Amino acid sequence: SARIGEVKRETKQTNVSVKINLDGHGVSDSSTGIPFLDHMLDQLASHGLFDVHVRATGDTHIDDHHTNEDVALAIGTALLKALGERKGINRFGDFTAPLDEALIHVSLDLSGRPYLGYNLEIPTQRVGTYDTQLVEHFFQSLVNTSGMTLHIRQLAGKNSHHIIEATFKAFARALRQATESDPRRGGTIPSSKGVLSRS
Amino acid sequence: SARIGEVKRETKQTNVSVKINLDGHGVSDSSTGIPFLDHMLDQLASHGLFDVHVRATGDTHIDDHHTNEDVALAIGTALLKALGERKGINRFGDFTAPLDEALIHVSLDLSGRPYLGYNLEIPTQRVGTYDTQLVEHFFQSLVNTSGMTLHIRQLAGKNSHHIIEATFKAFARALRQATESDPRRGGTIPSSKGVLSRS
Amino acid sequence: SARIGEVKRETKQTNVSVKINLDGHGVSDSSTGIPFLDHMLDQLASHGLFDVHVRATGDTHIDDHHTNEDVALAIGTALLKALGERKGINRFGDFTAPLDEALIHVSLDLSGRPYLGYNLEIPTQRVGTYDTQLVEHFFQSLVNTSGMTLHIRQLAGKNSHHIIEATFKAFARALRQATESDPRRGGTIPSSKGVLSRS
Amino acid sequence: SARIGEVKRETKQTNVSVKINLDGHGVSDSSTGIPFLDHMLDQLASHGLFDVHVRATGDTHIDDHHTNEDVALAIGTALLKALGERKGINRFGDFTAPLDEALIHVSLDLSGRPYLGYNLEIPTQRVGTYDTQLVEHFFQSLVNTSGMTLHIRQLAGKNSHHIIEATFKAFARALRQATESDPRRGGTIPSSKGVLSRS
Amino acid sequence: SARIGEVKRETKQTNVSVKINLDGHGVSDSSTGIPFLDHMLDQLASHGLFDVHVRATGDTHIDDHHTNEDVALAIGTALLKALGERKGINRFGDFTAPLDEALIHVSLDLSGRPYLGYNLEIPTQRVGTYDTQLVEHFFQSLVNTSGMTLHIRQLAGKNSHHIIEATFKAFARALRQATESDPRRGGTIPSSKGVLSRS
Amino acid sequence: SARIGEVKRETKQTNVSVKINLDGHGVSDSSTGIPFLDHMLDQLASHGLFDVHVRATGDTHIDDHHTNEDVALAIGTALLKALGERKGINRFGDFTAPLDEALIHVSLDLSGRPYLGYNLEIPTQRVGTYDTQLVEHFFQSLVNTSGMTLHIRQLAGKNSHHIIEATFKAFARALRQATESDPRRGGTIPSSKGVLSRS
Ligand SMILES: O=P(O)(O)OC[C@@H](O)[C@@H](O)c1cnc[nH]1
Ligand SMILES: O=P(O)(O)OC[C@@H](O)[C@@H](O)c1cnc[nH]1
Ligand SMILES: O=P(O)(O)OC[C@@H](O)[C@@H](O)c1cnc[nH]1
Ligand SMILES: O=P(O)(O)OC[C@@H](O)[C@@H](O)c1cnc[nH]1
Ligand SMILES: O=P(O)(O)OC[C@@H](O)[C@@H](O)c1cnc[nH]1
Ligand SMILES: O=P(O)(O)OC[C@@H](O)[C@@H](O)c1cnc[nH]1
Ligand SMILES: [Mn+2]
Ligand SMILES: [Mn+2]
Ligand SMILES: [Mn+2]
Ligand SMILES: [Mn+2]
Ligand SMILES: [Mn+2]
Ligand SMILES: [Mn+2]
Ligand SMILES: [Mn+2]
Ligand SMILES: [Mn+2]
Ligand SMILES: [Mn+2]
Ligand SMILES: [Mn+2]
Ligand SMILES: [Mn+2]
Ligand SMILES: [Mn+2]
Repeated sequence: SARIGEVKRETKQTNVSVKINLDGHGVSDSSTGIPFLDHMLDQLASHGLFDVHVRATGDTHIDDHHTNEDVALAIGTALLKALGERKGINRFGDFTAPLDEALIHVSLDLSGRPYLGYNLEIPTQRVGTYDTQLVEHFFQSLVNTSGMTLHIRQLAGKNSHHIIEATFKAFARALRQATESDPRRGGTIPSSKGVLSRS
Repeated sequence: SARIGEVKRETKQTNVSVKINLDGHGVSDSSTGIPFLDHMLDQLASHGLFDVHVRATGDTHIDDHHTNEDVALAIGTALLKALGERKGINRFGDFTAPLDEALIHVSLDLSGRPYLGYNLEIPTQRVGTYDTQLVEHFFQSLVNTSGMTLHIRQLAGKNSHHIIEATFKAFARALRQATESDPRRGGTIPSSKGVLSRS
Repeated sequence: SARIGEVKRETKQTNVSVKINLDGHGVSDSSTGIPFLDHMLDQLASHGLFDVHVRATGDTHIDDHHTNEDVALAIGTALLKALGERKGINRFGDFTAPLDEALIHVSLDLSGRPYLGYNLEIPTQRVGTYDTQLVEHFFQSLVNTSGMTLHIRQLAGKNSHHIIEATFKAFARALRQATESDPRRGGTIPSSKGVLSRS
Repeated sequence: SARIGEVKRETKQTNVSVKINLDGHGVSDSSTGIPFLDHMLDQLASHGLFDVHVRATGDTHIDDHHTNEDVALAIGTALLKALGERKGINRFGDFTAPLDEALIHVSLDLSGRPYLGYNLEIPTQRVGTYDTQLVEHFFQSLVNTSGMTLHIRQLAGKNSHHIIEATFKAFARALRQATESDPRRGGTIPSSKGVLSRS
Repeated sequence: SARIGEVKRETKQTNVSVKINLDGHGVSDSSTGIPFLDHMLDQLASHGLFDVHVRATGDTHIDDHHTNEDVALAIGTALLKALGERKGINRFGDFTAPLDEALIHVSLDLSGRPYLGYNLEIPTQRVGTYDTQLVEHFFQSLVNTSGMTLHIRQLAGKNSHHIIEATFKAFARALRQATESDPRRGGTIPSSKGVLSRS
Repeated sequence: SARIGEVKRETKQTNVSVKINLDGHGVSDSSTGIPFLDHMLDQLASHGLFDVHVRATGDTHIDDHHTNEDVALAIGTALLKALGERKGINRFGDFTAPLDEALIHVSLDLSGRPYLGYNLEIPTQRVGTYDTQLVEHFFQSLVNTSGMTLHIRQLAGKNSHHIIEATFKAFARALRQATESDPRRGGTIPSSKGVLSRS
C-alpha cells in the first residue's frame, strides 16, 4: 500500500511521464532533457526519500521553458494522485537547509489550495545551460496541480547553484515531513473542516 | 447545447450549490447568506449575461470568510465544467468599466493555468456587513478552481462599493467576451500547443 | 427607427443647433465658429459613425469659451434624447487609440450619472487659435447633459494636436460601442436596478 | 406661492418620496431608513428653514449606499422643481459654520451646472451605523440632479459626527441664502446670459 | 496517566471552565461566547491533538475583552496543571505554518518563565465580530499563567483571518511538540538547573 | 478576394520569403532560423488567425540580429501589400493579453505613419538562444515598412518568455481587430482626410 502516483502528459511541445512513490527509498531516475533540473530532481529523491521517475522530451531548441513547466505540472499531478484523501498524514512540513553559504527556509501545507510564496534572488541568469527564472516557474506549476501551499524564503546565499540546490534540499525534507504518517492521527483527515480538496 | 456547469460542495463549515449557464440570458438567482456578494453576483448575471444560480449556507457567525471562499471555489469549478475543452471560444477577455469615479481594468485568459494579479486598494474595511478583504479571496479562489489567468487593476476610485462593483462589471464583461464563440475559429482549440487544461 | 436627437439652445451669448444620429453613417456637418473643434467633431463622425450636424454662433471676440461650452451642452442633450430609455444597448464603451506618439484610453458608461475623470496634460496653450483648456470643459459639459460616466486617460503624447485628436478618436469609438445594440440583450435595460436615468 | 418641489422615485432597489418647501418654516419630517441621515436632514430643516419631507425604503441589508444615493438624487430633483426659472433669487450662498472644534465652509451657486468640490477628511469609517463615505456621495448626487455648483471645505475638525453635522449646518444656511429673494433684483434672472438652466 | 488539567475561574465579569488533555486525540469542545475564538480553539485541538474543552460566559455586551482574557488565563493554568514537573518532555517547540499567503513562525519553551514576543500586524480591526487586538492579549494572558516563553513572528500574510488562523496552527504544532515525550530523555527534567518552575 | 501579401527580400546577409493572408485561418508555417522567433510567429497565426508563411536564412553565426530585422521588414511590407488602400477596415486595434503573471497592452492604428512606442523591460538577456533586445527591433522594423502606429505597454510580468509571448498574443489580437472588416463602414476609407498612405 505504498502511495504511488503516475502521470503521462503530452502536448504539441512536450512529452512527459512521471511516477512518484511517497513511501519510497530515494530511488532516483530522472531524465528531463534539462541536466540541471535532473540534478535537482535527484535531490528530491535523495533527501526526500521519494522514488522519482521522470522522463521528458520537448522543444528545448526554443528554450527549456515548456519542458520545465510541463515536468512540474506532471509532478504536481502525480503528488496529488499519490496523496489521495490525505488521511493520517502530517500535512504540514517545515525545514531550513543550507548548502555552504546558502540557506533556504521552505514551509508547506498539503492543503488542496495552490499558493506559491517565493522570494529567491538568484544573482546569475544561467546555471550551466539552465535559465534561473525557471526555478520559480517549476515551483509555481507544481503547486498549481498538486494543490499545495508553498513558501520558499531565501535567508542567505550568493552562489546560484547553491541557492537553487539548497531550495530543493529544503523542499524535499519539508515535503517528506508533510507526506509522512502522523503517528497520533489515527488515520483522521488533518483538517477542522473534515476534508482536504483541490476544489 | 448551452454550456451549463453544476456543482454541489459541502464541508463541515458550508453548503454550496451553483448552476451557471455560459450561454445564458442574464438570469440572476443568487442567495449566499452574504447580501453584498449576492449584489455582486447579480452584476455577473446582468452584465455578463450568464445565468447564475447560487445557494449557500455556512458559518457566518464566525465570519463571512468560509462561505465567501467556498462559493468562489464552487463557481470556479462550475465554470471549468461548463467550458469543457474550450473549443471555438475567444478565450481572452479584456474590459475596463467604470462606476462613477471608480475605473477597473480586467483582463483574463481561460488558459487552464490559475493566476490572480490584483491591486485593488479598497479604502474602507466594511461595505455594509461585507469585509472588503474578501473580494481578493473571492477572485483568488475562483481562479484556482476555474484554471483562469486573471488580472484586476484599479485605475481610479474612492468609494469602496463603487470600486468593488466596477470590478464585477468589468470582470463580467471580460468573462462574457472570453467565453463567447470566436466566429472565425471554426471550432479549433485556441492554443498553439493544441490543448487547454487545468493540468 | 434610427435614434436621432435634436437640440436648439440659445442664450444672450450663443446660438446652437445640434442633430445627431446614433445609427448614422459618419455624415460630418459641423460648423461651430471654432475651426479646431469642427475638426474634432469631424473625428466623432468619421470614427464613431455618428451623423453629426452642428451649427453654432457666439461671442468668440470675448473668447471661444461660451461657444465651446454651449456646443458641448447641446451635444450632450442631443445624445440623451437620442438614447431614450437605453434599451438593448451595450451601454459601456472602452477604447485606447493612438495618433502617432499620443495614446489615449477612453472608458465610458451611459449610466445616467454624470462624471468626468480627466487627466490630459496638454503641453501648449493654443492649438491654432483653440485654447487647450477648452477640451476638458467640452467633455465636462457633454457628460453633464448626457448623463454619462466618462474617463479620459493620457497614456502617452507630446504634440497637443495629437493628444486632443487621439482623445476624440478614442471617445468616438468608445461611444460607438456603448450606443450600439448588444446582440444578446434581447431589448432589456442593461442595469440590475431596472432603469437608467439622468435623475 | 410658496415654492414646493415633490418627487417620487422608485427602482428595484429603493423607493423614495420627497417634498421640499423653499419658503418653509423648518418643518422636519424625514425618515430614510438611515438614522444618521435623518439627523442630518433635520439640520437642513432647522437651520435652512426648509420644510423637508422625506420617506425612503430600500436595500439596507446590502448597505446604506443605494438608499443614500437615491434620497440625494430625489432631493436634488425636488430642489430643481421648486426653484423653477430661478427669478429674483440671491442665487449664491456662502457660509462657514462650526460644531465645537469642527469648522466647515460651504459656498454654492444655483447655476444649473452640477459641480462638487469636496475635501472633507472624516477620520472614522462609521458614525453610528452610517458609512462616512456616503456623505460625499450624498452631496455629489444632490448637485447632479439639482444643477448646483457646490464647494465644501473642511477648515478644522476631529470628531466625525461634528464634521458631518457642521457641513449640513453650513450647507443649510448657504442654501437658505441662495434660495431666498434678493430684495433688489426686481424679479430678474440673476445671470448675465439671461437664463439659468440644467441644460 | 494522560496529563489532564482542569480549571474553573469566575469573577464578577466572566465564568470559565477549561479541561485540556495534553495526550489527547484532538477532541474539540470549545464554546466561549466568541465564535471566532471557538474556531481558533478548534485549530488548537485539530492540529495540536489536544483534547480541548472550554465553556465561558461573560460581559460581551461591554466587549469580548474580559471573556477572551479570562479564557486565556484559564487555559494557561490548565496547561500548567497538566504539565506538572515537566519530566521527560521535549520542552521546546518550533514550527512555521502557512494558511495560503500567510506564514507564521512560532517558537516556544515550556520554561516556567512567562514571556511573549509578538509581532503580528493584522491589517483589519474586526474578523467577523472579533476584535483583532484580542489575539495578542489571548497569547499574553496564556503565557502569564502557563509559564511559557513564546515567540510569534509574522513572516507573510495579508488576510486577517489567515494570519490569525496560521498563528493558531503553528502554535498548536509547536505546543504539541513541546509537550510530547522526548524518547531519549529517560524521564529526566530537561533543564541544566535541575527544575522547571513558574516561580 | 482574401488579402494576401508576398515578399521576397535578399541582401548579402539574409534571404527572406514571407506570405501573409489577412483573412486566414491561422495556418502557421514559419521557419526563420531563430526558434524563439518561430514560436512567436506561431502565436501571430494562432491568435491573429493570419496565415503566416515565413522562410529565412542568414548570418546567425554573427548573431540573430540581421535575420530578425530582415524578417520583420519583410513581414511589414507583406502587411502593407495585403492591406492595399485600407478600405472598409476597423483600422484600429486594442487588446491587453496575459500569460500568467505577464500582462501586455497593445494598441495600434493602421495609419500609414510608422511609430513605435515600446516600454517592455525584459529582465533577462537570453530566452533560449534569443537575444531579448531583438524584440524591440522586430516591432520597430515591422512598423517602419507596414506604416503602422504601434504602442506596446508592459503592465506586469517577470518571466521573459511570458513577457514576450504575451506581447505577441496581444499584438496578434490587436492586429486581427484592426485588419478585420468594419461591418458599418460600407467600404469607405476610415480617415477624415480621405486617404491612408505610407507617404
Ligand atoms: O481548511 P483548513 O484545514 O486549512 O482549515 C479550515 C478553515 O479554517 C479553512 O478552510 C479556512 C480557509 N480560510 C480560512 N479558513
Ligand atoms: O498555452 P498557451 O496557448 O498560452 O501558449 C503555448 C505555450 O507558449 C505556452 O504553453 C507557454 C507557457 N509558458 C510559455 N509558453
Ligand atoms: O445603476 P447600475 O446599473 O450601474 O448598477 C445598480 C446599482 O449598483 C447602482 O445603482 C449603484 C450605484 N452605486 C452603487 N450601485
Ligand atoms: O452663466 P453665469 O451666469 O454664471 O455667467 C455667464 C457666463 O459667463 C457663463 O455662462 C460662463 C460659463 N463659463 C464661463 N462663463
Ligand atoms: O533554566 P533553563 O533550563 O532555561 O537554563 C538554566 C539557566 O541557564 C537558566 O536558568 C538561565 C536563565 N537565565 C540565564 N540562564
Ligand atoms: O490621418 P488620420 O485619419 O489619423 O486623421 C486626419 C488628420 O487629423 C491627421 O492627418 C492628422 C495628423 N496629424 C494631425 N492630424
Ligand atoms: Mn510558462
Ligand atoms: Mn550540485
Ligand atoms: Mn481562506
Ligand atoms: Mn450597487
Ligand atoms: Mn464655463
Ligand atoms: Mn488633425
Ligand atoms: Mn453609487
Ligand atoms: Mn448631532
Ligand atoms: Mn485586559
Ligand atoms: Mn478559518
Ligand atoms: Mn539593426
Ligand atoms: Mn511559449
